[PDB]
Amino acid sequence: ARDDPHFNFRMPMEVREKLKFRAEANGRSMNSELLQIVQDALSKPSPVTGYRNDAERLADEQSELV
Amino acid sequence: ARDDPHFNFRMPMEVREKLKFRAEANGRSMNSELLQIVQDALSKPSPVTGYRNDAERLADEQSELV
Repeated sequence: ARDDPHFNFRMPMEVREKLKFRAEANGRSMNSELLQIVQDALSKPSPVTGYRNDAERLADEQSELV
Repeated sequence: ARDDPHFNFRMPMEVREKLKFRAEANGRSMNSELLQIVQDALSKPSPVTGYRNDAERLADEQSELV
């Protein structure tokens, strides 16, 4: 669609229990929690801000593991 | 049998350009990359080495319930 695209995620049993618990366990609803952890995971700050860190690791261990 | 379940994820243009430019931009193919960061995202650390954290960053998990 090229402005808000759909794709199938679509995940092995423990990732979609871990990502959907992280949602239903904690308080986001995975198109919510997947987005707020994913916009978290590779775009980082909601403004507190005592936040500089290895989320520079899901960086260099997804992408120097790869 | 369901040991890999669907949803349609579904992302505003910035998250699917930043999840997919990561991916490369597109060689390791976001069902592939989204999984291999997401498996990185809710299931690292490695004790530094590299690395500890999303600390701080899944404290931005607290933020998005905060």
